[PDB]
Amino acid sequence: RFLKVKNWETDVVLTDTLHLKSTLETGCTEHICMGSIMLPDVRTKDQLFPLAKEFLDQYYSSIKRFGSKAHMDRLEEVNKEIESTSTYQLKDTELIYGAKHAWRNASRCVGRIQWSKLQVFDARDCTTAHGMFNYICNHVKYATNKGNLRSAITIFPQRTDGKHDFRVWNSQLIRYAGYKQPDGSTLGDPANVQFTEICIQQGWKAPRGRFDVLPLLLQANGNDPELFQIPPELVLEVPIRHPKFDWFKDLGLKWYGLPAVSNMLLEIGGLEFSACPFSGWYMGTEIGVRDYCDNSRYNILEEVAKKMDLDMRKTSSLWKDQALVEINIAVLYSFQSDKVTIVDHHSATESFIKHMENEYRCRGGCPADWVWIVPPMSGSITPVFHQEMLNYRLTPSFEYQPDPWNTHVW
Amino acid sequence: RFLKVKNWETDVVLTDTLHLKSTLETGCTEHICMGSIMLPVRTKDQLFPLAKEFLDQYYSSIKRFGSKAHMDRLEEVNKEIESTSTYQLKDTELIYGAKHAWRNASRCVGRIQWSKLQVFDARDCTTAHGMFNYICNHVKYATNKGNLRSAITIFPQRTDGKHDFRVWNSQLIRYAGYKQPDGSTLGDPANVQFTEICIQQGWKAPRGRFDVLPLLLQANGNDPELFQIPPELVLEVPIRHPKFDWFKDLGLKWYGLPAVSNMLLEIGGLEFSACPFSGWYMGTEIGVRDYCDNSRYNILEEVAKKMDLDMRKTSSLWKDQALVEINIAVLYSFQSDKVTIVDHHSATESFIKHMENEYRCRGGCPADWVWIVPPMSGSITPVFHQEMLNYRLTPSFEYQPDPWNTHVWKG
Ligand code: HEM
Ligand code: HEM
Ligand SMILES: Cc1cc(N)nc2cc(-c3ccc(OCC4CCC4)c(CN)c3)ccc12
Ligand SMILES: Cc1cc(N)nc2cc(-c3ccc(OCC4CCC4)c(CN)c3)ccc12
Ligand SMILES: C[C@H](O)[C@H](O)[C@H]1CNc2nc(N)[nH]c(=O)c2N1
Ligand SMILES: C[C@H](O)[C@H](O)[C@H]1CNc2nc(N)[nH]c(=O)c2N1
Ligand SMILES: [Zn+2]
Repeated sequence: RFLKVKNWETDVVLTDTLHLKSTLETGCTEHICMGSIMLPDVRTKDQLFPLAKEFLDQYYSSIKRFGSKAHMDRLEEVNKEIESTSTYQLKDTELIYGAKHAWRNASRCVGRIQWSKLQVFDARDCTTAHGMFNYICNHVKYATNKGNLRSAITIFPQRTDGKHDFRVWNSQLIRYAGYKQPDGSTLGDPANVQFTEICIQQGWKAPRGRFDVLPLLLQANGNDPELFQIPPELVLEVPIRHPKFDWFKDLGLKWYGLPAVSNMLLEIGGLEFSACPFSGWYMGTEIGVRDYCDNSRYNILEEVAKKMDLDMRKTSSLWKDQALVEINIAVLYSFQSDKVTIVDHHSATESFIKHMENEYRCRGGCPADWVWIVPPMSGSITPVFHQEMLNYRLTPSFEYQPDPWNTHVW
Repeated sequence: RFLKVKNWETDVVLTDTLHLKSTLETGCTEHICMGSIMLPVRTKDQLFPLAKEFLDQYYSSIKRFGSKAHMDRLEEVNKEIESTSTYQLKDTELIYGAKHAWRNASRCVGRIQWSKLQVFDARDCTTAHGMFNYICNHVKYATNKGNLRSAITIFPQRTDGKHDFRVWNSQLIRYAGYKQPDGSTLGDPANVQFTEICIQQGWKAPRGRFDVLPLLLQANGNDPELFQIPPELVLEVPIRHPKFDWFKDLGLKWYGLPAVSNMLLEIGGLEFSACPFSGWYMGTEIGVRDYCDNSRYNILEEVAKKMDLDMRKTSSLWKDQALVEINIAVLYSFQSDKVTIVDHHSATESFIKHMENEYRCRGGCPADWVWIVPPMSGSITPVFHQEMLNYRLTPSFEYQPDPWNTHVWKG
């Protein structure tokens, strides 16, 4: 039960002992593997104290003060505060550590070599949706940094009794609207049709274009959410052109520079932060492969292949594959030309292998979800394809949570 | 207890009850998923329940469960076990078992074909020369002048584990690999260790880049013996590109018949350690893995050079561009020579239809996403978006150690 992982391209073998510290469950059993399943009332006083203890133990071990006066003192202080208030508050030092380690533990994230360079914005003093809007504009501007992107998270007040949740209703701070057409097709991003309508069916007036930046729908302290438009000068966008095909410009494609996931839940020492938007920078395939070429998304392969004059009669001409490469060359070329941070899938997966070897050496392992880490194109020519990975759940963590409109006591 | 899988591109939801008939373990637990791990002497004691379970499944499939034929067969197998410690399958049971091992192979994307399998019964074989003869006939039948036909040849089952039949080749047709004193490799690097064994056993190696390996065959636990497959039985395809005339000058070719020969077939608790099986190629097996793996022929650089791509920064995606061209060439060459092949778009779409059909008629279809998704252009194939459940059903194909690590040499 001191497990080994092999890289089959290089024969490097790493021994994982970190998994023995895993706490939550994977969804698999000895009889069935659920590795490809996408998604496999508050804490009571009894549940919360062990969770705090485990977190504080690892925090004080990380600062080389395990079993110290200050350590035992903090355990006592939090234990007293839980007994008293039925919750507790993290010191700023513990909050920053917990957020950095939530990212470090995110087994589906290929970008984790950067995990220790996260800018943490403490927004626990926030009380209103206007205040949330202010914190998010500041996040967006800080992270965008005129195209030299910097990783950041903004942490809003923690769940109390679940009636007073802070939530960002958008799935990302910056996404494009989706409108179902009269005839039956979809204009804009189909993934956002429901949210685009909860915006319209709540106040928003839509340009009804192909790339309309959605408004923010912000919920403070459990109240009804409020619409806010992000200042357009804070939303950095990149028009997509190709370094060889002059007609690529005519396709009319753009994308935004800042990937900022806003719908997840951050868990630190048993406390729950239901509103914790975080951002980094894009790996090129997220836009070029998934956003543009998924059939349930912008689905542009047909149109691009036609402009390339490829033989689309048979699938064995690999015209889809050929167009796919060109689309992704253009995405990287456009971001690079406009000096907006982006990473290609070869560079990012190579970095993740180096990160894995760092984590195995200095931590005893690194939880990793191969199904998500392997890029959605050219899988086996990236080094992570040949890398065995162990997947398990460590805390602090980012977790999924239900969409708030299915839950909101309106 | 029922289980749901969702296709996130179509929202089709399927319900799995077949996983309840799974017995063998996956390697995973509630606390760790080993879904990407490559790899995660039997007594009369455990054998009759394994036999009974198989025979119950067999007689159910033929709508004779509980019949007198069913009960007599159980009785007969039971008494054959206690008196001889093993038993023999009827021909009907062998064919059923082999087809169902393929049906149950969760890493196989080609399973829509599972019921069209030609089963060759080689259980009367006794010598390596006899094995060579059976294998040649399999190769000729399966190749069918380029119109490939799925087939499996089944040699005698394990008895005491000291008399195993084994094919020491990992596939019936493979190219040799030679390590040079300067550290480079000539031929297929995956086959260096096996090539060295063949040479040690007396094979005269041509020492070229595409030398078909000899067969190394072990009957009845004896030392293995070398045989050369008749060259006229080995169908090969020279690789050229439909637009790039310089591509032929890379000197590439491949063989048409993929025939895996190192796995173990388990049926009713019986173990067939020599059971070579063959189908036809999915293009990416050759064009992505065999040609472009860094540890294989590794032709990306020279192809990208001749294409004159920007090779100075990986963000030109020169590797991705060359990879598509190589895979176009593989498909074009096989089709032009009229040798059966399937592209990864067709094969993944067939597998989705197969999988849905299996959920309807069978209650499930065990599938290993990590292996089913093709190694290029993953998310533009429909299997990428398909949730899958992986579990172990018998009859099954299993891995077994390479024979040279376990064989006791007679000398
Ligand atoms: C800075 C560069 C980063 C890159 C290139 C990157 C890359 C990625 C990619 C490609 C995915 C798969 C996403 C998808 O397919 O939708 C992912 C998932 C994820 N990323 Fe990262 N990311 C970065 C930064 C961050 C940061 C700063 C955080 C949080 C502080 C984070 C947390 C996550 C999480 C939680 C997931 C899903 C993991 C899970 O459910 O286990 N990432 N990332
Ligand atoms: C007829 C066309 C077939 C195609 C296109 C096909 C395709 C494939 C592919 C692409 C793989 C992944 C292997 C790799 O990447 O190296 C695979 C695995 C496999 N195939 Fe098929 N195959 C076919 C027929 C067969 C037949 C006839 C059998 C046996 C009777 C078979 C049994 C298997 C098994 C046992 C595996 C490994 C599965 C596991 O460990 O669960 N296949 N196949
Ligand atoms: C900071 C960051 C940077 C980046 N470049 N990319 C990122 C991608 C995600 C991400 C997006 C969508 C996801 O999928 C959600 C659906 C699957 C179930 C609901 C997940 C999965 N956790 C993660 C999160 C953060 C990212
Ligand atoms: C009939 C057939 C046709 C085809 N087109 N392709 C086929 C591929 C395999 C196959 C190839 C390589 C494998 O990998 C070996 C590694 C696992 C341990 C070492 C496995 C393993 N399950 C199966 C087996 C049969 C195939
Ligand atoms: C069904 C399957 O789990 C689903 O398509 C997953 C596969 N791998 C993925 N990998 C990444 N990085 N992102 C995804 O959205 C998905 N989707
Ligand atoms: C580490 C990883 O499990 C290993 O590289 C697997 C990944 N998926 C694969 N899928 C197929 N079809 N064939 C393979 O050899 C592999 N190798
Ligand atoms: Zn698993």
